[PDB]
Amino acid sequence: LNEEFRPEMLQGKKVIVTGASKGIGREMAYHLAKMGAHVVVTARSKETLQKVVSHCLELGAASAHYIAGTMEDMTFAEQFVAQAGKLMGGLDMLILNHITNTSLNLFHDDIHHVRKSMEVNFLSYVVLTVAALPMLKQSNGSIVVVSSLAGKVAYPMVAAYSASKFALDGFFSSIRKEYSVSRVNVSITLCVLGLIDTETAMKAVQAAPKEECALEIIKGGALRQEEVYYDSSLWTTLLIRNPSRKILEFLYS
Amino acid sequence: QPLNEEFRPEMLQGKKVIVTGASKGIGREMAYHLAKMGAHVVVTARSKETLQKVVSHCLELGAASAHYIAGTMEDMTFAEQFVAQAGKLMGGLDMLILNHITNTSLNLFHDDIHHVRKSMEVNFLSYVVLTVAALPMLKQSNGSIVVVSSLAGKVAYPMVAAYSASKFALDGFFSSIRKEYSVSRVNVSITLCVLGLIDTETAMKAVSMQAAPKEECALEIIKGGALRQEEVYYDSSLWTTLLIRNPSRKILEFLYS
Amino acid sequence: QPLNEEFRPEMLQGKKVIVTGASKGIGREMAYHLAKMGAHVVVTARSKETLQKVVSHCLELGAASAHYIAGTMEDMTFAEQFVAQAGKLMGGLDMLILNHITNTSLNLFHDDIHHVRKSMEVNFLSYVVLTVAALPMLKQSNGSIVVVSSLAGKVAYPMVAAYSASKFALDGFFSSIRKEYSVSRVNVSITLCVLGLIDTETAMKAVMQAAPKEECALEIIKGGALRQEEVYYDSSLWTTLLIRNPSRKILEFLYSTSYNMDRF
Amino acid sequence: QPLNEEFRPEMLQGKKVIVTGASKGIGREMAYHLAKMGAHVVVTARSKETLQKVVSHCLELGAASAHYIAGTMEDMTFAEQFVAQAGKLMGGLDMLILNHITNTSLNLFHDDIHHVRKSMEVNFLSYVVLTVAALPMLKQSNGSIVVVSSLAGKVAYPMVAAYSASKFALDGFFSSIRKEYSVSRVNVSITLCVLGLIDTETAMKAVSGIVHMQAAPKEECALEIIKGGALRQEEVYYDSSLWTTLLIRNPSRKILEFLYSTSY
Ligand SMILES: NC(=O)c1ccc[n+]([C@@H]2O[C@H](COP(=O)([O-])OP(=O)(O)OC[C@H]3O[C@@H](n4cnc5c(N)ncnc54)[C@H](OP(=O)(O)O)[C@@H]3O)[C@@H](O)[C@H]2O)c1
Ligand SMILES: NC(=O)c1ccc[n+]([C@@H]2O[C@H](COP(=O)([O-])OP(=O)(O)OC[C@H]3O[C@@H](n4cnc5c(N)ncnc54)[C@H](OP(=O)(O)O)[C@@H]3O)[C@@H](O)[C@H]2O)c1
Ligand SMILES: NC(=O)c1ccc[n+]([C@@H]2O[C@H](COP(=O)([O-])OP(=O)(O)OC[C@H]3O[C@@H](n4cnc5c(N)ncnc54)[C@H](OP(=O)(O)O)[C@@H]3O)[C@@H](O)[C@H]2O)c1
Ligand SMILES: NC(=O)c1ccc[n+]([C@@H]2O[C@H](COP(=O)([O-])OP(=O)(O)OC[C@H]3O[C@@H](n4cnc5c(N)ncnc54)[C@H](OP(=O)(O)O)[C@@H]3O)[C@@H](O)[C@H]2O)c1
Ligand SMILES: CC(C)n1c(-c2ccc(OC(F)(F)F)cc2)nnc1C1(c2ccc(F)cc2)CC1
Ligand SMILES: CC(C)n1c(-c2ccc(OC(F)(F)F)cc2)nnc1C1(c2ccc(F)cc2)CC1
Ligand SMILES: CC(C)n1c(-c2ccc(OC(F)(F)F)cc2)nnc1C1(c2ccc(F)cc2)CC1
Ligand SMILES: CC(C)n1c(-c2ccc(OC(F)(F)F)cc2)nnc1C1(c2ccc(F)cc2)CC1
Repeated sequence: LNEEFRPEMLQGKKVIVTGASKGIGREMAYHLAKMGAHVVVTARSKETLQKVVSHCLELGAASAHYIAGTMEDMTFAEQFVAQAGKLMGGLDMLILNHITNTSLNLFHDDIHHVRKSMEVNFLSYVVLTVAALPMLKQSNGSIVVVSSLAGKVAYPMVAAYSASKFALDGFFSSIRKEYSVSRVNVSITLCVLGLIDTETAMKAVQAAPKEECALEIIKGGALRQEEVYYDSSLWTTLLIRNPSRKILEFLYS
Repeated sequence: QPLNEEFRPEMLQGKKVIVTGASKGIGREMAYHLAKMGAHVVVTARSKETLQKVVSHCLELGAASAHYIAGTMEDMTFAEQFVAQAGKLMGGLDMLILNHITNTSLNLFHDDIHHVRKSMEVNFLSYVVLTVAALPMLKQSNGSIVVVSSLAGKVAYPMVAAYSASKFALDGFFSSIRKEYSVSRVNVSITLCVLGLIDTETAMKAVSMQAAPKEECALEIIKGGALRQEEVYYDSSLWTTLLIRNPSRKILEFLYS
Repeated sequence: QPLNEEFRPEMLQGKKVIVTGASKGIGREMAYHLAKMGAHVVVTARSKETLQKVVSHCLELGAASAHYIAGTMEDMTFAEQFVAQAGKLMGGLDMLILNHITNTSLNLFHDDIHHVRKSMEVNFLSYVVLTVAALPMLKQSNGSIVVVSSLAGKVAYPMVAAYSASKFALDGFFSSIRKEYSVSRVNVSITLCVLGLIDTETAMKAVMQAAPKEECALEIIKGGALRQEEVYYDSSLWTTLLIRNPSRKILEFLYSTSYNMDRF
Repeated sequence: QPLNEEFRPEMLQGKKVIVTGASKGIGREMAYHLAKMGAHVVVTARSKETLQKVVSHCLELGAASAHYIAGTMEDMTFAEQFVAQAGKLMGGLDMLILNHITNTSLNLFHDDIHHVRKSMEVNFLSYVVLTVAALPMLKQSNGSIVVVSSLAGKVAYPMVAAYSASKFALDGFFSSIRKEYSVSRVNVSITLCVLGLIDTETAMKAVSGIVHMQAAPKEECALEIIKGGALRQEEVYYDSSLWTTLLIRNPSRKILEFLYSTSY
């Protein structure tokens, strides 16, 4: 779009946010709440989710519902979309944000962490996406994929994490192109985040604030942007872009 | 850093070397080369018939030793054991050349989670099991790991999303450890190879542009692996190859580090 | 700070404008496009004969006005006096287009230092002199300066050392002041035009896949019209994509903070 | 193509090296280093008094030989005689270090066309004259030309427009002669040095209170330059900030030159 962002773009939209119990996903739920969308939030914490929702109503959500689950269950994820699109009567925006817990750790031989990472952080995203597609095609809707610097560049202590984040990129970019000719009109937004000041991130480890981070993710999705960047450093963000890649893609088109 | 000297076919003398996806296409030609350098190879794949026909031609091209195992890298259990049996069969390891990948066709993605899944299993996880399983031998031998990849593992392209994802995943993975090794003084070479269109039998079947030949490619893979190079590009197009590098990134990494 | 909406031929109507080396090639074309949009126009070059034709034909196409002043930009006194006189004739200036260059052939460089100096004098120095003479009137109309350059003014190419040197100089000097005008809040914009091969009798008589001079010109004009920092034009979308330098914009705007200009 | 293999100080022992603007800053430091390595040296600049101190220290320090010849590079005759004289004093030449610049100061540009002419004369054209005069010797020793430039000679920057024009000017000129040497098969390396703020007296004098970036150490600066020369590299990047030094090279350019290279 040629636009500038304004809060009202979300008013009355039917939004899904995953990994919505804490951290950025919640912040996003709240932002959407403030902007009066319909929101369905998911994560494992039944009792925390209910509270996020109540808060969403007080903020002025078109409506807010929760479905508790774990994205390790591919079945749960197919059915979550089904159910969620029932509570809202459709879907404008799918925000894929959840991750499985990991640690800063040297990879010796922790294979089961790699596999899990790949299922939670990447496969569930494909599944949610697949289930969310006919309705997003309905609303000429949007898919938002939360990633990180570590999905663009190498870092140590997070091989499993990066593998999966790098994977989102490969798969959704390629999918983006696909839609960019089947003239399927769903946007796909890949968010690349630097350190954000989330409880989990801070207790695991300069940090950018989560509140503004969430909104920047929502802005990028509403503006149908291809990629969103966000980091405590401006130095950081300018650089994350990759010109050499754009040319190559267009060259090979 | 890529051990500073121009290539030499001798580097591959008595070097104990596995090649996966070594039954046909590029995988085969990588083996052949290694043989004509007097290295001990162990090739794997499925078709044991065609794999027999591969070990043979190896020896009579001067391979120190050439054995084979036949299995499916869908089988993580299998792969883990293939690396032991192989290390027992050669009494060591200097080069691990992961190169196999499941079968895919050119297609719009739309519904096939099965495929996305199979691909992440055989293209990516398998490679991570072999590696883990090869780590002790490689640690003693101060050797090399080579991961084959593609243009589609660096840039976006339609019709092959399952694929690109698996390949994008390797980079993210192996570059991540590469650096872990660096801050562990761990002495293992990690080499990722970016290959544009290569003329292989199976690859050419379902593309019906510019085809770079299998020969120089496998050669190229090895050079890089021995040469201890971080990555190795190779497309039929010089024009592309130097921007298909990614200076943008080399910075930030080295920057944050 | 480029524009906030796209280009209409009417933006030049009754705009006062100078075109240099407008006695042929891209220059002559810029002039025609301009008359054809009803701008006032002063064109210059050494040859009075040919300039006469440019001027007449220019009236034929709807030029608010059209006149010339013949001279060599080898002469800074001319350069200086030429702008005043053209400024007087029109009652102002909205856009300056620096486009002339000295004659040049393809040769390996050996010892001809005279050619290097003249290249710098005519291609680069004069442009500066003209800018100096024109800025007061340009400040007045918030107009634009357009500097016509070449790929060989961003990348290295044999057979054109002197030529290339001067074009490099142009980018160097004018990019610097552009940023300079930025923070002294001068509202004159500067557009630098990076051109591949264009099919001008001279270019062609000299030298590969020429883009048409006719279009080049309009774009040049459009570029300056739309107050863009750079215009690229070449008969190869491919090249025009390889032309930009992201790194450079990056560190320009990184180091964009290492200074305060208040002693001024 | 830089010499595949790594630098050793002895690469310079016995080598006949001219260094210009070698009475202060980087230039002095270059003389010194070369002195340590046992090189023959001929420095030059305007103030002979200070040039004498340098010549002393180089001799004490171990030069195989060391002179100065004083003079202003405003005078092309001199620049040209110099080389002849320096060649005379060493029986040939292996490396030419082009380094001097005219005194200049952080200022907005206004109407100082002279400053702009002097800069092109001193920081650019003299380099060319000196080079022309050396080529014939350098040819004989398969020697090297070393040109000292700035980041202001790769990216725009305000307050240094005349300076910047002339440094840009060097890039376009020496980068095009560089190619020319490849094709004509001339074997003299040409090394362009792209520096950030170096901690020289003058420099520090000049940017203090107006600019606040990190100055790199002039001693190390000096040696990077010689190795770059000795290794026959095309560019030497040197800044305190290893960020900077990394995104400074332009690969689009290397590409574009390559395209239009082997495909004329
Ligand atoms: N924080 C940063 O510095 C940073 C940097 C770059 C990228 N990111 C991206 O930001 C996103 C979340 O960031 P964050 O830092 O805010 O993380 P976070 O606060 O810890 O929250 C992750 C969310 O996922 C839910 N979750 C965890 N395991 C799950 C599972 N198995 N199934 C379903 N839901 C699960 C968690 O809730 P439950 O435990 O209740 O299930 C939580 O709501 C991630 O995609 C991450 O990659 C963050
Ligand atoms: N060809 C190209 O243009 C191209 C381009 C970019 C990247 N690459 C990379 O080049 C590498 C080799 O590609 P290629 O074109 O040479 O492929 P190929 O000729 O079709 O060979 C695939 C190999 O993998 C083996 N394989 C197939 N399924 C397997 C399984 N389930 N478990 C274990 N091994 C299996 C095959 O042997 P069996 O079927 O008998 O088991 C065969 O040896 C691939 O990693 C690809 O990523 C190729
Ligand atoms: N055409 C290309 O392939 C190409 C490529 C890249 C950049 N460009 C740029 O585009 C611009 C125009 O090029 P062009 O091809 O149109 O050139 P052109 O047709 O030969 O025009 C040169 C103009 O400058 C004038 N001129 C020559 N010497 C002069 C002097 N000493 N003092 C004042 N004016 C003088 C000429 O008229 P008189 O001789 O009668 O005075 C003529 O009008 C130049 O800046 C060039 O660098 C062109
Ligand atoms: N230092 C930095 O922050 C920095 C940054 C980027 C690039 N550079 C480049 O590094 C090189 C050396 O810089 P620097 O900082 O060392 O400067 P500097 O200390 O001021 O060196 C100037 C030298 O040039 C000589 N010189 C001045 N005018 C001359 C003239 N008209 N004719 C002949 N020689 C003349 C000076 O001696 P006399 O006056 O007695 O002749 C002195 O030897 C320059 O090319 C500069 O562009 C420096
Ligand atoms: C390490 C952390 C800051 N990070 C990042 C991240 C990775 C690399 C970064 O810098 C660079 F890319 F340059 F390495 C910056 C942020 N992405 N997700 C994360 C999080 C994380 C990842 C893994 C982990 F074990 C603990 C936390 C989610 C916080
Ligand atoms: C599609 C093909 C050319 N390709 C590629 C590839 C190379 C360059 C490409 O261009 C671009 F750079 F844009 F990605 C795209 C894909 N990488 N592996 C492949 C192969 C392939 C992958 C998937 C498939 F279904 C059929 C073939 C392995 C031959
Ligand atoms: C040499 C010619 C092609 N050229 C160019 C030019 C443009 C792009 C070029 O390619 C590359 F990008 F590689 F520099 C090379 C030269 N710019 N002005 C010119 C002209 C020219 C300059 C010098 C000369 F001797 C003869 C003609 C002005 C016509
Ligand atoms: C301005 C200064 C830092 N500088 C530079 C320079 C280096 C990096 C710069 O940063 C960037 F280019 F990125 F803006 C800018 C200018 N190059 N030569 C210089 C010097 C200089 C040039 C001109 C002047 F007026 C005063 C000092 C020789 C010291």
